[PDB]
Amino acid sequence: GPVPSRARVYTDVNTHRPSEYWDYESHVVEWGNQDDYQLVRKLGRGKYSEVFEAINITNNEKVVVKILKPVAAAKIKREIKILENLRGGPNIITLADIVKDPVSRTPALVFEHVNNTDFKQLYQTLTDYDIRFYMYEILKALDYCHSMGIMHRDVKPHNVMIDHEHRKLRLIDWGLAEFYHPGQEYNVRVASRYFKGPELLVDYQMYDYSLDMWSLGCMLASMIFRKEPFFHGHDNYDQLVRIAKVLGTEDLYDYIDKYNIELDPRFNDILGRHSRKRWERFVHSENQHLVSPEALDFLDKLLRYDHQSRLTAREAMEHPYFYTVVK
Ligand SMILES: COc1[nH]c2ccc(F)cc2c1C(=O)OCC1CCN(CCNS(=O)(=O)c2ccccc2)CC1
Repeated sequence: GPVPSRARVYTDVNTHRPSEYWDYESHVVEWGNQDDYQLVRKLGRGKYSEVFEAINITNNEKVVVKILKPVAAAKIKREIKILENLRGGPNIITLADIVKDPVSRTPALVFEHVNNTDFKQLYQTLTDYDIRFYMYEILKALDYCHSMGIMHRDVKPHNVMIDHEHRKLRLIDWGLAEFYHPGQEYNVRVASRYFKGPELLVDYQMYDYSLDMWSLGCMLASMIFRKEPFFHGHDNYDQLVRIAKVLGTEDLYDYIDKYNIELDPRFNDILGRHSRKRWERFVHSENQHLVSPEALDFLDKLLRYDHQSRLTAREAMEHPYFYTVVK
């Protein structure tokens, strides 16, 4: 069967924590008062929740209310525990309250407001400097949550809120986040299609924090090459083919061999044989100002099939690509 894997960093953070830290099912929710909030407008509705711009009538501050759909109400204690554990961390959204919705009784999470847009609205219009700057800010959030024993598992541009005017960023939507426990097999149906790492696509369950680093690499490729999304798969199988057309098939097969991964027989008739491509192939006159040897070297060290071979968030922060960012 599959060869086991463990994170190369922050491996045992949860083993040394009291059970209260990671045993979310044991957590007692000290519920707040639904009447303290006034809903202004619907910011959007996904398949798992509804988000609203709101006002806390007890202190007159603008908040954001996220009401969980009956389906996604099951692991509310997990999201609460993770949000409470990470509260005050750099670039992490701050959970202000947890209330029950009045008409549906489903839990509603209350967050501090973020004044400007979604990162997907901005990330295709940024300068080279701003790409570097905002990548570094995301890395601060990822290193913090990984250091706290938590994998985000849904890193994507829609989950990064950017206040471009104040040059501030928040990583949001911790609904898929999970505690890392070495040796645990996790559900591979996490992250959005275009940001899923190859470990999810080949059904390798013993993944770790490095999944978020693949997703961040997809975001970086999209930004520096002005190609959204960078890996445009039609479904989860074609997603792996899109990746293999760039990274090649030799390294994919070396990866499945290393971990004794059983490849779905449907991949034999669609993967084919592909050459490991040079990142300069995606460089054109309209994006050349966003590309540098440092950007390509950094991207190359994120987008690796082998999850153990990717840069960690702290190693990524050390990369020369960020030397030009004021710290
Ligand atoms: C006193 O004023 C309020 N205070 C709140 C505090 C939290 C909150 F969730 C809603 C309110 C709230 C209010 O006006 O709520 C009105 C609606 C807001 C939406 N809910 C839930 C809708 N049903 S649902 O199944 O929970 C759902 C459907 C679709 C997406 C996500 C969840 C029904 C009542």
